[PDB]
Amino acid sequence: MEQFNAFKSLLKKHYEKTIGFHDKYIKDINRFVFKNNVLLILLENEFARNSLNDNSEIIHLAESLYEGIKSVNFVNEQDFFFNLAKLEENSRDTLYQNSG
Repeated sequence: MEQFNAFKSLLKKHYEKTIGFHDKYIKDINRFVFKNNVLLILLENEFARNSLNDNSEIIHLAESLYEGIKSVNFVNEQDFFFNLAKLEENSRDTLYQNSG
């Protein structure tokens, strides 16, 4: 819900000047997930990924929306896929209700 808007908008303040970069790759993706103290985000561009991982620390800000992020990383559509593929046969086996 507001989460993405919270963590993401947080970046804005950070990259409130690195426009060109945005208009470059980060543009407007749509593949990112959280569910292991870690966060993964789509990023095939070799360069964009080079620099980003060379010195980014997306935790330096994302450590406000959550208790305390552990880290952040970006990869390619294929690699990223391997991250969610890890899950075996089981998955959302949890069964709750908005009225416990």
